[PDB]
Parts: sequence; C-alpha cells; structure tokens
Amino acid sequence: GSQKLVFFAEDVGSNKGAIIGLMVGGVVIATVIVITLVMLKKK
Amino acid sequence: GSQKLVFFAEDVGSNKGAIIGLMVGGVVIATVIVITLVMLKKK
Repeated sequence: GSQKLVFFAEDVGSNKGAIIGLMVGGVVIATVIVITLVMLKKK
Repeated sequence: GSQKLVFFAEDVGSNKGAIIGLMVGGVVIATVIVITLVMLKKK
C-alpha cells in the first residue's frame, strides 16, 4: 500500500522512475507549454 | 508487512488518487495546453 511499495524499489528500483517521471514530467511539460503560450499571445 | 499494507487502502482509499491523479492529470492537462497552442498558432 505504501511502505511495501517502497521495498520494491530496493529490490528492483526500476519502477519508481516510471511513476515519478510520469507525474513530474507531466507537471513540468504541462507548465512549459502554458508559459510558452502565454508569452506567445502576450506580445 | 505486505497484506496489511494493502488494508490501509481499504480504510482510507484516498492516497492512490493522488499518484494516479498526478500522472493522469499531468498527461491530460499537458496535452490540452499543447493542442490549444497549436490551434492558436495555426490560424
């Protein structure tokens, strides 16, 4: 559920990258496109 | 240790939504802004 999910990282450590990278990349990329659009429409 | 860790989800069940909602919302919102920008610059 929580702690156990972490244990998997100790044995594998090749899964957390997918989940984290998904939430992180999405939020980052998302904002990137937003700021770019605002600046484009700004001027 | 294992099973118990899962039980926590049955009691709360308000955590998985954060992770999933983060990856899902990020990917969705991200694309949304992208398509909107392409259309705005298109015309």
